Amino acid sequence: MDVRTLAVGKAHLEALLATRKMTLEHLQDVRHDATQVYFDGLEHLQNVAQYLAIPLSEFFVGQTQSDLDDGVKIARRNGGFKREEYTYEHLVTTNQDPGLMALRLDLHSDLRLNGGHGSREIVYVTRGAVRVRWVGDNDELKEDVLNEGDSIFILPNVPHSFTNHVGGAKSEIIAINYG
Amino acid sequence: MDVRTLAVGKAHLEALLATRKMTLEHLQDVRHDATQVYFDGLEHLQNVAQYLAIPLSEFFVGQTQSDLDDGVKIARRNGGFKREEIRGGVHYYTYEHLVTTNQDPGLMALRLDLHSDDEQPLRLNGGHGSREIVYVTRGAVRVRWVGDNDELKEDVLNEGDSIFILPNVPHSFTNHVGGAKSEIIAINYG
Amino acid sequence: TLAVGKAHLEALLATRKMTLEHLQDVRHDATQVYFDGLEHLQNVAQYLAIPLSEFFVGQTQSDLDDGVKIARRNGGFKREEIRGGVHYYTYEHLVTTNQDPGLMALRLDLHSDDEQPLRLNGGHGSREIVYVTRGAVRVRWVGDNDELKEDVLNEGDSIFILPNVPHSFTNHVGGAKSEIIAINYG
Amino acid sequence: TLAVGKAHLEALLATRKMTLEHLQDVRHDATQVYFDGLEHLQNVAQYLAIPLSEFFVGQTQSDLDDGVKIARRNGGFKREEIRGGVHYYTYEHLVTTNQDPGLMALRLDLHSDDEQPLRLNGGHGSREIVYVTRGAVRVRWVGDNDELKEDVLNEGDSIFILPNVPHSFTNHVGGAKSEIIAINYG
Ligand SMILES: C[C@H](O)CP(=O)(O)O
Ligand SMILES: C[C@H](O)CP(=O)(O)O
Ligand SMILES: [Fe+3]
Ligand SMILES: [Fe+3]
Ligand SMILES: [Fe+3]
Ligand SMILES: [Fe+3]
Repeated sequence: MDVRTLAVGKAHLEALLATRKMTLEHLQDVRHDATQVYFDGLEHLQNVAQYLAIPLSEFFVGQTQSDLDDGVKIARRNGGFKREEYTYEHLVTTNQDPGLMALRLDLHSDLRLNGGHGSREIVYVTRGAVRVRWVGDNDELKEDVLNEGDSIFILPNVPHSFTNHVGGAKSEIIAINYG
Repeated sequence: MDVRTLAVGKAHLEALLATRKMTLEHLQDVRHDATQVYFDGLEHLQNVAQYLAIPLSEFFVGQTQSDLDDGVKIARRNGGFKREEIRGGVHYYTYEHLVTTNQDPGLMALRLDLHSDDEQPLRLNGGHGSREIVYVTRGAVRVRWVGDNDELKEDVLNEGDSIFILPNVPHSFTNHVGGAKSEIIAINYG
Repeated sequence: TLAVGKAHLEALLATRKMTLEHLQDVRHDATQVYFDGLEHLQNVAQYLAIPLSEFFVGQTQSDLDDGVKIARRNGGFKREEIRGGVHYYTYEHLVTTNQDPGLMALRLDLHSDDEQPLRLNGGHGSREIVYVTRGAVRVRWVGDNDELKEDVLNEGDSIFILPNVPHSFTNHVGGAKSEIIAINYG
Repeated sequence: TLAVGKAHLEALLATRKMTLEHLQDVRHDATQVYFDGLEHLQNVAQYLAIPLSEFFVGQTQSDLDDGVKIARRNGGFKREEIRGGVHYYTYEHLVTTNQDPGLMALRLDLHSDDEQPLRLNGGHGSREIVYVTRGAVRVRWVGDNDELKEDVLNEGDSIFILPNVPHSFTNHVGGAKSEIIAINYG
């Protein structure tokens, strides 16, 4: 089977139209049914976005089906994505907050700073002793040590690095990027 | 041409991927260019959205190109959308769009002629999410709205007067005089 | 003596997983919690690690009457504006409300024109939309690469202005004095 | 005497197209504008039609040092939680900062289990993610159509919780006491 068409939730499209004081009838020739409005591919949708002066993104907001189960989502140790770089392991991830990236890390250690990022970040040390380095004010390098149970908050776009303090003793941290 | 095909900005996709600590290579089955990544149709994209655990919408957030020219956009009288509004078989308003822009879709600026008055039945709306400010450019305007404890309230606005309306407060503007047709400007936003 | 809405303070406390009892040195009543002035409140803001501002968000009493507020022509603030000794505008407030301090709605008479020197502003954080109610308006603004641009707006025409774009409205004709509405917001 | 940052006040004034001069009876210096206590400030808030909160937004001083803040085990607030008359949790604050009051990071010991009665909370505005650092955790929550649901989380498992979803974490094994990390935010 094959579909030539793009589907958009009708209720949603109508609601967008009403923000511009319009109704379906003010669109072109579009077929609709009881739940869906159909387009001849992306380019057709873009034109309609231009006409309504609304970013394309808006036409899908809400239209992906929640990955939750009864208001909640659960992940398991090793159940998701996992990779060597650090050893990164995804914790629970959800389409109900794409801005949220929760990680577990093993540190393999010893300088390789990142470039900072748009997310705020909080890190908690679950095991061992962690060397943290970051670029402070006036681009001066700073450092400190975090022990099991200690935590740190990091402002957006502050460059940073976590390594083992001891060397050989391999530590574990949790990192939550969000907002 | 290929109407099925879906394009997604590469830089954006890459950035999304790096939020999940991935790269394009982890999507084995996609063509890309220098600027674009392409998908075989919607179903392909949905699968990828699942895999990355991100709503389909995310792939386009930010990607729309500004309709401004040098930080500004200009509209002309009658240059845009325009329409009559009839509520219960009562001709109520003529809506005219003022400037509209994709840089603030939440902004709806209107010019209105009023056609109804006290001889017609009342046709409130159901309020709306937007805040609203209205200015009277011409004539004398009857404004009615549902206040506290669902009690109906009313007042009259004259040329140069103005009113702010909290979200979801139901309201109606009509001519005070009846026959004398008034004009207002309405700005919905936020 | 400082009063803070109890429901609000409690709600803030619960964000830090606390309750009133964890502030040992405060009297409360059914609706209000009381402090020994600002300095006492600042210490508590420190303790909760919350900006002082938060303790008042929502607490100013609405200036609306039944979900609405009304202003009258000439009823509010009004003022002349003179830039470099050039009479440029007459600003008149339209309705203003503490339920959206970010909203500044104005009516303006234009006094300047092309015979006067140009007096741009520095742009501003607010988005702005302008509608011409009367006459013909010369609009100038700094575009991309800091290049000056210009156009003319007639009765009924409108314009949207991105934040921090510097701009100026003047009469196109000179002597013929125009009127516009300007809405700054968000 | 109340102090308000001059630059901030000026900026607020310019949103209403005003300047300091338009304030009846205020002293200023180079950095500060001064009021005769809160009531004076409230009147000015009325005059400008701006909530009182606005006069402090931004004005709390950052608790960060070089873009970062660090907390230590037991270094901050800590407390027992008793619901009905069942010892349920030991809350410990992790790093907290006035640069994101919406962020509440916690470490918890669990004391209750299936022999105790169930003590759900009422959900909350924050999103929440929880990670199990130690033991085995019984998690119960109110799902769709108000139906109670349950599952078990083991060391290293995690869970996301939508706003205002009511929930409870207890020990799966009575007596074996588990530990979790909870991050409320946004
Ligand atoms: C002037 C009114 O607010 C227009 P409506 O919101 O009823 O579409
Ligand atoms: C309508 C104009 O934008 C007024 P200004 O911003 O120059 O105060
Ligand atoms: Fe990181
Ligand atoms: Fe309206
Ligand atoms: Fe302006
Ligand atoms: Fe909770």
